[PDB]
Parts: sequence; C-alpha cells; structure tokens
Amino acid sequence: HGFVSGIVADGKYYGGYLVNQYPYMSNPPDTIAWSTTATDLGFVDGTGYQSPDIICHRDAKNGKLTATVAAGSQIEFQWTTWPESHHGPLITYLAPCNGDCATVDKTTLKFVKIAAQGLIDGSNPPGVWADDEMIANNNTATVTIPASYAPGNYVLRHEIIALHSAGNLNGAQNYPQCFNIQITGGGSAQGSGTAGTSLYKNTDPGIKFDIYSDLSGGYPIPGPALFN
Ligand SMILES: *[C@@H]1O[C@H](CO)[C@@H](O)[C@H](O)[C@H]1NC(C)=O
Ligand SMILES: [Cu+2]
Repeated sequence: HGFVSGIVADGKYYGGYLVNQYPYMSNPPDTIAWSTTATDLGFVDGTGYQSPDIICHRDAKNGKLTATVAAGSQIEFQWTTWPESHHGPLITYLAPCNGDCATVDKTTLKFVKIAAQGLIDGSNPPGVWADDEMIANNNTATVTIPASYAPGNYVLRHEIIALHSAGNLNGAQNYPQCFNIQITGGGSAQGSGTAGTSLYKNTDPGIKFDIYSDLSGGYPIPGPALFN
C-alpha cells in the first residue's frame, strides 16, 4: 500500500496527487499527477485488468499541469514508505497524448514500456526485487527518458506490481501512478503502444507468479516489450 507523493524532472520537484488529502477537499491543488479515488492507498488486481481503473488507478482523472523533461534525462519517483512484504517489479511507460494531456481521454492512451526492473537476486526466496532496491533508496525509483524519444506531450505511467499474494489468481496487486510530462529535445523515435486495458492478463506468468519457491527459473517481467 502506498502512492507517489512527488517526482523530480529536469531537477525540479513536482508535488503529486496526495491521495490521503486531496480527495477530502472540494478544491485541491493543481498537480501534474492524475487524481484517483484510491484513498485506502490500495491497488488494482487482476479482476480489474480490463477495467479503466488499470490505466491510471481508480477513477483516475487527468492532472491539470504538465512537467517539462529533457529527453535523455532522469525522473525520480518518491513513493510513500513501501512495505517489505510487497516484493515485485517496477515498470514505467509513456503514452502519447497527441494533444494536451490535461484533456486526453485516458481510454485511448497506448503505453510503451520504457523501463522495467524485476527480480534482482533470487538466490534465496522470496528474493530481492526492484521494489527492495527502491525501499533502500529512500523509497525512490528512477528512470531515464530515452534520449531518442520524440518531443511531445505524454502520460508517464509508473507502477509497482506487488507479488506477495500472486500465486492466487488475481492476487498480484498493481499500483499505477500517472503524471503529465512534456518531453523536450530528443529525436524522432517512439514505440508502438498497448492500451492500458491490454497491458496484463491474470494468467501472464509474471502475474500468476510464486515468489516463495525456487527462483531458478527467474522472473518474466509482464507487460509489452521494452523499448530500445
Ligand atoms: C527522501 O524522500 C522524501 C520524500 O519521501 C524527500 O522529501 C527527502 O528529501 C528524501 N531524502 C533525500 C536524502 O533525498
Ligand atoms: Cu499493500
């Protein structure tokens, strides 16, 4: 259970969608982060993989602001304190808004996987994962925006998949957080995206996954192919 409280882009801090505060007000602050109704700091599980909730978490609604970021530079995502039990991958995507992200219909977004980290050391189940490294780094995850990416308006979708209960069907817990960004500089490249409601199936091997048994077979990070 947790959420992204803010991000750093081009070295500038942007406050996120404070889901434990902003829903409890008529007129919360503007943010680059999408609003959600996930006030229990909870998740979308496999029962919702085909729901609009998987896109940006949820009942999510477009953030009002947009952060500029140079292609080829780093974004830091500051999570709230992440529980050790919730081992799993960190996956980050870009979807073009093809227009203004403040008004794009989220149901139309097609996400390209730009970063993904999974099982780091599975010598001893339940293993050490991407989220374990995030915990150790002041509950912060980092990605690089590809240097060759086309300049434009994008939804940045950053997600933890907790796998502590993932041996159960629909037991994997997805924690997507979305932000509006404007990539500057860059090149001409873009991936071919996947609708949010097409990212995952509850039968995918990295979704219906047992962290507690021998990990000699590794961990197949779910979702579409990683962009190069
Ligand atoms: C740790 O993260 C918090 C937000 O969770 C941030 O406010 C603080 O500045 C960070 N500490 C360091 C040393 O960067
Ligand atoms: Cu939890």
